[PDB]
Amino acid sequence: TVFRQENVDDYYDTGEELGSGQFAVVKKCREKSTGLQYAAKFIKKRRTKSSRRGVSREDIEREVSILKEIQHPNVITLHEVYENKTDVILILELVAGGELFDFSLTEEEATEFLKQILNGVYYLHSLQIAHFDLKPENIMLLDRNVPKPRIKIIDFGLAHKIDFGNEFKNIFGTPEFVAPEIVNYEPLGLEADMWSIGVITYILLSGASPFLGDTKQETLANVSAVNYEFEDEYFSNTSALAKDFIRRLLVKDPKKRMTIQDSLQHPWIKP
Ligand SMILES: Oc1cc(O)cc(/C=C/c2ccc(O)cc2O)c1
Repeated sequence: TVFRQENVDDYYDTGEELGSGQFAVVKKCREKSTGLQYAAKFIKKRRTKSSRRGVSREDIEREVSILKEIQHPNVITLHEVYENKTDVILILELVAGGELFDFSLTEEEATEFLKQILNGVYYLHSLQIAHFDLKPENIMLLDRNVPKPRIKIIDFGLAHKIDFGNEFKNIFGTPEFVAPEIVNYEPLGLEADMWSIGVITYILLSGASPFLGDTKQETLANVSAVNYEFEDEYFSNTSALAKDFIRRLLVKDPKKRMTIQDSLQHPWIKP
């Protein structure tokens, strides 16, 4: 699939940089024709078949195809796609409130964010989309100054359609947040996202990462072994029902882990 090959600078003006990654940079931008503001994600293309730098066109097209499907208040939306010899440029919804990461919470404040995350993931999983990269860095806010901000899931760079219940691909996500099946290179499905939500919930309530070791290999080994516990110093005033929610997500066997529908019916969440 080919994208718009006119010069993006003829239609948008860029401004403040919003984020920077290994093969992508995100810049605030403004469309000349409407004055409306967006985020332009510039993704570096691979320049040869066998190269390791840049993103393969297969991976870019999968991300764009997934982004084109989604329209939900808790997920970022795609406006337009451009390309040139060097980059594919996604013109994405502007989410300006910064990361949930940059932003310890009470259980009401945690659940207010968490319910929005669960609503967004329920939408994705309903469409058989696994995100595969859920972490606080990929949960942004629309306005960080209100008492209960509205969140958007970003970064569909690892997302995959799961039309056979599982996919057999390697997912190089962030060690602190990936499920054991990712660590062990096993078939992957929607369940991996539910583990990541469990990690996110643990951090939201305590300010501490449940599996984090001193090195990446330590973290991965801890994930695979389900080596975590609720430290009383951090959880002494957290309800047992909040701990129950986390415990039913941080489960090694994906078949025994709570699904997104289970998580919405769990007594800590269900109104
Ligand atoms: O408005 C903003 C601000 C910001 O810091 C990041 C983004 C989007 C990042 C992003 C979204 C979708 C995707 O497939 C990949 C991405 O990197 C949007």
